[PDB]
Formats: sequence, C-alpha cells, structure tokens
Amino acid sequence: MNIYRYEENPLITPLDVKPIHEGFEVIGAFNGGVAEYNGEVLLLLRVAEKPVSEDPEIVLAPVYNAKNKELELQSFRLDDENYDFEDPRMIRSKAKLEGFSYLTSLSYIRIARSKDGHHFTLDEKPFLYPFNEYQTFGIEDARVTQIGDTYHVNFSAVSEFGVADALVTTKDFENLEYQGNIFAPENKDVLIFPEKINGKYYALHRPSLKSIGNLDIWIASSPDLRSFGDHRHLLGIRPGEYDSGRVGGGCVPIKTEEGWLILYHGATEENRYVMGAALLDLNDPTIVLKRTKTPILEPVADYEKNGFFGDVVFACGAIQEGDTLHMYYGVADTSMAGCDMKISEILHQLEVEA
Amino acid sequence: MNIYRYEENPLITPLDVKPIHEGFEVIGAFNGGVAEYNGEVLLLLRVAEKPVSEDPEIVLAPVYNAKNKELELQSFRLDDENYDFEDPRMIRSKAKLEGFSYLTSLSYIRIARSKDGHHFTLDEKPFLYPFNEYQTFGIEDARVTQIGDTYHVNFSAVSEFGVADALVTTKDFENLEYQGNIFAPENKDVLIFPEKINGKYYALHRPSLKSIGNLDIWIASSPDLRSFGDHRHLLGIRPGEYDSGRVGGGCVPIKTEEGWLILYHGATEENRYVMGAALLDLNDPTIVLKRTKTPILEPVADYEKNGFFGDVVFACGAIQEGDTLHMYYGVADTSMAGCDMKISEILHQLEVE
Ligand SMILES: OC[C@H]1O[C@H](O)[C@@H](O)[C@@H](O)[C@@H]1O
Ligand SMILES: OC[C@H]1O[C@H](O)[C@@H](O)[C@@H](O)[C@@H]1O
Repeated sequence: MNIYRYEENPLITPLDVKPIHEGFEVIGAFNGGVAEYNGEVLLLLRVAEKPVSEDPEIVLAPVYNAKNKELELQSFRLDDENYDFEDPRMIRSKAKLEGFSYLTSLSYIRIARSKDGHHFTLDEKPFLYPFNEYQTFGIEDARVTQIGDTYHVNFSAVSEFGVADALVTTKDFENLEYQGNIFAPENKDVLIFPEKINGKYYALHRPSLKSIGNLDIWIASSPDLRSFGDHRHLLGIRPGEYDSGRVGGGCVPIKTEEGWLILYHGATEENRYVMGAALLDLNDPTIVLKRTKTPILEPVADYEKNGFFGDVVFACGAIQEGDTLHMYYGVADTSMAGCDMKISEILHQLEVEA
Repeated sequence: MNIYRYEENPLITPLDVKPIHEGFEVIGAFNGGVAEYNGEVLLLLRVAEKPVSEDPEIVLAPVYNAKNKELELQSFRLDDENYDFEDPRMIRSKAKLEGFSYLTSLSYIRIARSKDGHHFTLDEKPFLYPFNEYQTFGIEDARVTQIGDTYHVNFSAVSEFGVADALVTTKDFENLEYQGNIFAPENKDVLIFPEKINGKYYALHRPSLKSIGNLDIWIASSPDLRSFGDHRHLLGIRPGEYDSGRVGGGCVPIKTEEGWLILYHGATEENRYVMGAALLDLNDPTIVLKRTKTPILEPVADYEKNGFFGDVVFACGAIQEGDTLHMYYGVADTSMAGCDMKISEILHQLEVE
C-alpha cells in the first residue's frame, strides 16, 4: 500500500484534552468515530480518564452510579491477593483472567471538528457521557453510520451487566434519540452498513464468547436499525496470519462496484493490531468474495508503536472523496492519527492476494 | 403447594429410545419443548447420543461435519494432562474450564405424542437434526411458543462458532421453515412470549458472558419474531440463594390477570437445578413485579436426583388447562417427567414471598 501519513500526526493526543472530572487525568483520546456534518469532519473521540490516587498502594475504579448520576470510586489494594493488576486497563479476579471486575479508566465521547481534515478543534462539552445502568464503566468506541439525513452513533456500553452495543440517532449532533442496546452483551465492533440492501439493513458485529468460539466478525440483518436478527458468521481468525488472535469491524463498509469493502482490524495473539480488508458481495453481504493476506495499514511510525501490549493501529472510521479515503485511526490506545490511501489500491491488493 | 408428580414418572427414559447412530448409546431424552397439536400433547425431546469406546482409557467427542454431511469422532485420553473430564457433559481444556472444546454427546430433537398427557409414543424419525454449520455439536433444548396457527420452535445451536439460538416455524410439525439464528452467541434459554404486547413481540433470553456479567435472564423486543432488539437486563442471580449460580427461562410465559408468570430455572454454583417463578407487568414485561424466594419444584424424587447429571429439574414447557398447569420437565439430564401444579398457588407463593 501507498499510504500517505499526515504531516501533523498525531493529530490529537491526551495533552490536547482537559479532564472533565476533578482529580482525574486524560489518558486517551482515541478510536474516533468519523462523520461529515455541515462542511466539517467530525471525530467522535473516546476520551478515557483515570483518577489519580495519592496513595500508591490503592488503585481506583471509576464507576458511574446511575441512581445518583455521579461517580463513586471504588478502591482496591494492589496487595489484595484476590486480584491481578497486571493489565493496567483492568482490575481482574485471579480466578477470571479472561475477564474483568472493573476498568481503571472511564470513557465518554467528545467531538472534535476540522475544516481541512488535518487540524481539529474540540467541542466545548462532552457529546455522550454515561447516562444509564448499561454504561456505568463507560461509553467507548463510537462508530458513525450516516443514512440520508440520519447519523447512527453506536458504541460499547460497559457495566456490571456486560459489554453491550447501544445506539443513538441524530440529524444535527444536538438533538439525540436513544434507541437502546441494539446488540446484547457480549459484543462490540458494530458497524452499520450505510444503505438498505435488497430490502434489509445490515450490521457487522463481533460476539465475544465464553465457552466456545473465537473472536470472529459476524453480521446481522435488520428491518429497521433497531432490532437485529439472522445472525451469521462472516470472518474468522486465521492461525499464523496477522489476524490469528481476533478480528473486528473497523470502518463503515464502503460501497464499491466490486462489493462492500470492509476495512477491519486484526490482531495476533501478541496484540499487534493492523488493518486488513475484505470484500463482500454487493447484493448479499453475507458472502465473502476476497480477503487480504497482508495488511493494508500497520504500526510502523513511532506514534503507532509502544502501546502497552503491542503496536496498534485501530481505524474506526473514514471519509471517502472519490478514489481517496481519509482514514482516521487510534494509535497506541492513546491518540488519533490520519492517513490517505486509494480505494483502487485496496481493491487491487484484494485481487492479487486471493 | 400441590405438586402432583405423575405415577408414571419418569415418562420417557433412554431405555425407551433407540440410538440412530451406530456405535452410540442414548444417554438422555430430556428437556422437551411442549405443544398441543391436533388434540395431542407433543414433547420435542432432546435426545442425546454418546459414542461408545470399548477402551476405558479413551473417550470420544461426536461432531457433525456440516460440509461433508457426516459424523466425525474426536478421541481423547482421559489421562491427557491438557484436558479435564470432570464435568460429564463436556471435554474442557485445563486452561479454559469456564468453557468447552467438545461435548460428550450430540443431541437432536425427536417428537413424542400423548392423548392422555401421561403415556407417550415417539414419532419414528427425528424432527430436527443438525443441518448447518451452527449446529455441528448438536441441537438442544427446543422451546415452543404457539401464536395463532404458527408454532415457534427455537433451540440451542452449538458449534465451533458458539452457542447461538435458532428458530424454526411450522403450522403442522411436518413443513418447516428455517428462520436463522435469532439470537447471536453466546445465548440460550430463549422463551418467546405467546402474544404481541402493546404493539411488540418479546422474548426472554440468557446472554452468557465471558468478561463481565452474570448468567442472568434478559429480555428483548421484536417487530416480527425474526429480529430482536432493545435488550434489557431482567432477572439476576442471588448470592446465597437457590439461584446463586445462574438463572434461565424455563416455560413459555403464561398470561394471568396479575401479569406474565415466568417459570424459570435456577441453579447454585454446585449445579443443583430447581424451578422458581417471577411475575412481570402485563403491559410492559421489562418490569419485574415479584419473584419467589423459595423454589416451586426441586429435584427430590430418585429420577430427579440420580442420572447422567444429577439433582436437576429443568422444565422447558407447560400446558395450561384453566388453573391447572401440566408441566413437563427434564430430570437429571436423563429423562422426562410430568407434574400438575396450580397457577393460583404459584401466584399466592409469589404474593407471600
Ligand atoms: O470494553 C471493555 C474493554 O475491552 C478491551 O480491554 C479494550 O477494548 C478496552 O479499551 C475496553 O475498555
Ligand atoms: O449447550 C452446550 C452444553 O451447555 C450446558 O453444558 C448444558 O446445557 C449441556 O447440556 C449442553 O450440551
């Protein structure tokens, strides 16, 4: 791939964003959803914030209480032999390392806007902040699918009841309509297809599974973008390849004349995250036509490396301009970067590699 | 309260069912879904079959290969230091005891019918047998919700992709229409409400969660009984009680004047399964009114306590006749039993507790 990485990268880091909670620091402004509205590019940033502890033997979980509508921090001793703090994103039971009891940060969504696609200014106030019992550990990783006048903003809703996927709709990003949890837990990486397709809407998704099953991309159909069904398996992990550990949807599917172009993220068991691509049949997007054997975007620039577990590029949206794609992506789980590439060139690598 | 366990219990055991796979043994006929059709009671029996090995140091996992349309057997040594065989239902990796690599048996649905509700005759052939790539480890635990002339038959579809819940519709139990996986994995214990309620269909379900969340009953709404949404949390587990380990829907919700009466199963962390009840608002069933504090049915008869997986009662359906409930339930993951109960006495127990 001929990738053009923006000169300004990283576009937005933690130092560009001030914390909205007393005694918290911003640790991430990343995994931004992407829309065009009213002649600007909107990034729907995930801002993650962490309480500072003055006692370094105690770690704080920032939990939103839905009854009182405010944070209520919960303390855990690093010396508590019931827990494992080796993944600094989480407080884990030693008997359940595959999960978590708490996150060490809380996330919400904040908009940043650009005339030129390269220089961003934050909205003054948060866009979506935990508002209910499904979001007590945060709102994460907003994806934005526009269909005509309506923007569909869907996001991870984390609470003690699970990680679910929920939907807000809006025409102006000011008046918001909550549509509930469109996917039951445990799920994320939900990407709504940007048009109705032979009488049905579609969404990619990604069940995370306890008993059996890998971290694989699925797809569901909907008559109304409120209720989903006819769930199918779509793209699975591949041993020995860049997506040997997990896959999930990244950008909104892109209509091309060859199929729906799916820019998805893949990680190895080592947690190196890259973007790859798939092409789905145009009429029935449950059919996979092609898939890449090597990535289209991988961590190589310094700001894309030295995530905690690995180097990460994580693209959660893109603006199409003819054959040019302006791709925005999270980097190292802390910041936002931007790049351009050609759609014709992704299509060509799909053909060459299959 | 009045619990009439049938004189004939267990009604149908493994001894009454011949295995359809050669080299296999029937280890259960259980957790039957319940319908009335053409003047008979139908039980959509889960029949579980286990591949037999003559070498006692070896065990086999049966897998139906959806591509080749045939059964493959994976073998294991009991002494394989990477696997755990302590749960008789599953072959687990030691690094993943919360899950399973393989099941010890393969299930399908087979119908039995009765004129009197007590003596049952099996249809001669299977009714649903693994037919796609979502079902390679079995089809299990069929539930039946009848709306108008349409019977909704939904079930656990187990494969290498997950445990999903899939739906078949029929009007006559002969011509069948596949409707896909109506609930994504990981889920099961999906109970479709028997009518449209203020312009929406509903279903109970039971997400099974890797990272956080308990094995709790949830509910969803639907415009069409094909796509589900607006997922809500509904009934959670209760530490120190009969349902401290997990809860799941049992029977089809039953419309009463006080609300929807939900007969659900509850297990401890030691996997003793009982039945309990709850009551939901009539008009908005996402609202829970009442819940029992003690069980309505517990595994105390010997066919309930002893079997392939002991100390289990697991009701997957019930026929209403006025105030009387003819409830049919799985016992010990081995057999079927029947009992009669009174709705009004379940409702009184809800009001007392
Ligand atoms: O959603 C829960 C949690 O899952 C993973 O650990 C990551 O995606 C985190 O960023 C996120 O907070
Ligand atoms: O659904 C897979 C598996 O899950 C549980 O262990 C039980 O319900 C088993 O009977 C079943 O075979």
